[PDB]
Amino acid sequence: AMPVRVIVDSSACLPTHVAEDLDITVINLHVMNNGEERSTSGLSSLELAASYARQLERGGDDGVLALHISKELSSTWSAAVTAAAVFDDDSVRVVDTSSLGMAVGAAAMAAARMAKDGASLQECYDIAVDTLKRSETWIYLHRIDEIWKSGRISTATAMVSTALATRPIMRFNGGRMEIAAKTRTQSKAFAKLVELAQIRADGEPVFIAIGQNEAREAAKQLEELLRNALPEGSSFMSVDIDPTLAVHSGPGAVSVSAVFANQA
Ligand SMILES: CCCCCCCCCCCCCCCC(=O)O
Repeated sequence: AMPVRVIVDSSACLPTHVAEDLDITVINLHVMNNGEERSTSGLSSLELAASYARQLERGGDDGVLALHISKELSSTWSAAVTAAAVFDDDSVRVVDTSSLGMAVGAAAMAAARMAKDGASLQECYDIAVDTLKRSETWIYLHRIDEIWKSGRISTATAMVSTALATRPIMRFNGGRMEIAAKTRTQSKAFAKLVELAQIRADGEPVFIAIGQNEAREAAKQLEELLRNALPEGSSFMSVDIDPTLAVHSGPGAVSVSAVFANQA
């Protein structure tokens, strides 16, 4: 048997050389630059059928695990489930992530490593699900213009962009996007983020991926802050926020994807 093959989309934010080293297939989400405005698009079921069949062929049909952006942020999952039903029962297993970014990238790396040791599809599936259940995703927005126009803030969350404050920490819970702090300076926002991750760590080492979009310096300052505050033996990785997501986060955005010892 050939190892199970792992596929994510670009929203997972895996660095290119990591995806390459671990043989994780990356499919890019769409950015349309037409006229002045940028917009984005999920993956169609047709592109996923092609992408999955190609990984099945390559892995001698011993299984594909697919990990895509949350079904509440994108039509991708819905396309993935349609493409997966085109193959024999359980050739393609679609993880229902309720997440995006390196919480998903992390689940994919754990699944790829297990696949490498000959783990079955079900077993790679379980590792991926367990990594996600123990993750959190926070985002610092340096401005709220692009998040507001994205359609991913429910009106229950904020009826008017004013309700977001000016530099909030956002968090994903149950797939959906929430305000974790109505902060107004980067300093206060970072301090609060560090606070939340620290509580959530609960004295145990954490794995952390810090994402940035045009915020290289800021992401460095935040990492430094998190190093001092998080339990000893925590590890830190840097990633670039997928340009598809950067369309909706705006410039200056910094994300923290964390995997913890325990459940929430
Ligand atoms: C931890 C990752 C960084 C956070 C990125 C900012 C918030 C992104 C909001 C969702 C946009 C999803 C666009 C996906 C493509 C699409 O379906 O059109």
